Amino acid sequence: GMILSAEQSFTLRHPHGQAAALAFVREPAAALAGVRFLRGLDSDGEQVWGELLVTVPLLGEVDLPFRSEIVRTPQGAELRPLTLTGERAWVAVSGQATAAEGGEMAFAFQFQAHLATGAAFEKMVQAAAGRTLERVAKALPEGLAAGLPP
Amino acid sequence: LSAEQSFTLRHPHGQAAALAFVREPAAALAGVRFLRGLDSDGEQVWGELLVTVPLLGEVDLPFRSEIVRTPQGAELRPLTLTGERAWVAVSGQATAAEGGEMAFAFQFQAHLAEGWGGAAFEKMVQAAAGRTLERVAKALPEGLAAGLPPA
Ligand SMILES: [Ca+2]
Ligand SMILES: [Ca+2]
Ligand SMILES: [Ca+2]
Repeated sequence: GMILSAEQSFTLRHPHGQAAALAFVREPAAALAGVRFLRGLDSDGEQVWGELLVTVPLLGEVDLPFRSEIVRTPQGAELRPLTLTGERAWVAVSGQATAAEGGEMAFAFQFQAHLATGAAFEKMVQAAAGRTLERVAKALPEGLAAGLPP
Repeated sequence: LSAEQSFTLRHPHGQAAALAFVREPAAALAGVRFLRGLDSDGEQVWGELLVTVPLLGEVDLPFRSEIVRTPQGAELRPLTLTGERAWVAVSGQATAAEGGEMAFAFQFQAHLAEGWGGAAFEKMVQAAAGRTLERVAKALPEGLAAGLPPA
């Protein structure tokens, strides 16, 4: 299950404190936008959406959309993925974030690729999809850190 | 990676109407299928064709064409899109003659962007794209006819 899913967890301190940390984690479209491998980030305050790019031979860059519900929690926020239609591949982006007193933030993100429904062809697509999920996951800390004041 | 279609249809309202019909994409292409997201600003027409492959499902290939008004009708002349992803060049020529007799010709070209994995991928993508081009080309007469009003 590690090919079509990725996981990333890390911490960052918000230098302006808990209130600033809470606000930061509660506006995901803006925070996620710093991750370059996420494209077309947008939000209406209730949900956030965008796309990941999977590069394959001949077709080139293939966009897989995602859309998640923004849930405000007592300690921060969560992203809960919405199920998209099955006619093309898509991604489920899940996340949990907390802000402690002093402004230290804890992040956990999970990505699941949902492919549409020979063996050689499937392995190539799955490999390309997996590389994309991992590239986004590994880039999350840098991306969120870019949205913090120095 | 190419598909062609040519055919004739009579516009029930005569020549002037046939000229007007072929010169306005919103009229001529109103009932055309397999061109998703079709839109136009009067200068260009654009949309996408869907190539279905396993696991990725429906992959959209965009096209954009310039509308050119001619003495007997109009043409679509394709614009070059980037190589970052597969795309389609949609060309077409239409003429309206005495009595409302219309002639159409359309041409489509799909522009695509090692090992067992790579050989399997190429085979499946070329075949799928070929099917997409033929499906849209073969349905064009039906689609154009669907845009025509009764006498
Ligand atoms: Ca993984
Ligand atoms: Ca990991
Ligand atoms: Ca697309």
